[PDB]
Amino acid sequence: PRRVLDVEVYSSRSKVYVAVDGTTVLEDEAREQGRGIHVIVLNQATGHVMAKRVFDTYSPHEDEAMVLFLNMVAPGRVLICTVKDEGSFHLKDTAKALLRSLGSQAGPALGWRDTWAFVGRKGGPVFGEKHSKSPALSSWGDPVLLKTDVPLSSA
Ligand SMILES: CC(=O)N[C@H]1[C@@H](Oc2ccc([N+](=O)[O-])cc2)O[C@H](CO)[C@@H](O)[C@@H]1O
Repeated sequence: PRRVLDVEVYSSRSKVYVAVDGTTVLEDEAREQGRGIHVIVLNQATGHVMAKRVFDTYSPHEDEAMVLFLNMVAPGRVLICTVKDEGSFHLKDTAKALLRSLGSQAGPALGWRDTWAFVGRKGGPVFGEKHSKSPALSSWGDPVLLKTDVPLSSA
């Protein structure tokens, strides 16, 4: 609304979405597309979407692309991450260390078919995070819907 953004972030086996101030900026419910970690970067004064990516970190090399991308994001941006299906198999140590450095608690621990939603300032702090661990190899984490108020910059 004013000096705040209302952000909603959904992570699940079959669907991700992100809404900012009641507007859907990401929605992917397609079968067999969009696996991995979805990353949205917002301008920290307006909430406008600066970048939207998906890294299929179930597959090799995509976490390296994610690291290169995230390292170019400015510290003040709002960073949103959400998993569709599976984002951990090839989320390797450099990517996990990068998520840890953002203050993410669940990202560095992401496991097989876990669901994960994250909203934070690139240079810290984290504003909201949710995580559900998959209970079995044949299962997924529970869908998570994170609703977070994000402060906006001004002056
Ligand atoms: C057909 C299917 O259901 N494929 C799915 C399966 O792929 C695999 C393939 C092999 C193994 N295995 O035997 O270790 C596990 C998951 O899981 C992936 C991660 O959730 C999905 O992206 C694929 O869409």
